[PDB]
Amino acid sequence: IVGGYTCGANTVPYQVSLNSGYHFCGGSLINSQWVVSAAHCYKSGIQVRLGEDNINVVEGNEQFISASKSIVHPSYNSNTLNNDIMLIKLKSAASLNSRVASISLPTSCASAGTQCLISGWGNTKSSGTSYPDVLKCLKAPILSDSSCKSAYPGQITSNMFCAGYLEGGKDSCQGDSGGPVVCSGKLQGIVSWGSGCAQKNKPGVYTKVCNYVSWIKQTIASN
Ligand SMILES: [Ca+2]
Repeated sequence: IVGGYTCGANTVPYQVSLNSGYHFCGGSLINSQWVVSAAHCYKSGIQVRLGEDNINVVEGNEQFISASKSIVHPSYNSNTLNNDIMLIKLKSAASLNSRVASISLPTSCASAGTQCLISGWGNTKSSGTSYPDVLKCLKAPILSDSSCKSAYPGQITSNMFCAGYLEGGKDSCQGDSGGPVVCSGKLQGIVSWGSGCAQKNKPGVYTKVCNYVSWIKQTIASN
């Protein structure tokens, strides 16, 4: 997250870190057994880390649970990032508590102009590289479809939305991928892509989670 703030330990209790020997992507806990992340975060051999603040210090509220299964969306296209969503099943259910908690899936799609909370352990620099150890947060508004398509002509599908600031300076970034965009208390987006981070006229692009609720629900009813 570039231009964000330190969230505060365990104030984003649905945020997970996906670990394959190192943090590589975020995700969102949607119930005690399942995480939503980005399909482009797929790796074999994923451990889900819940209850994290500093991902490099065991502070005492973590749960580390291996994935048993990952399910990339059936229509994921890694070239365009259309349908950039994945489900990860935990080997064992998380113990839900004040620090480890699920986020609701949406009923309705979020509205342009809504300010959402985006969070992660990704890079904090637009030019260059610095990865934080503690979780960072950003409030960013959803942009209109027309503005999103202007920013990325021929690239935006109906399964994506933009959020952020066209002046630059505030955005998600590498290593935030797969993490949550929460709007009105529901998971509305997944950190997916963008041109660089926090560059002028190049806002973040997010997987539109409200288009996937029926897939998510049928898949978790079946696995
Ligand atoms: Ca930790």
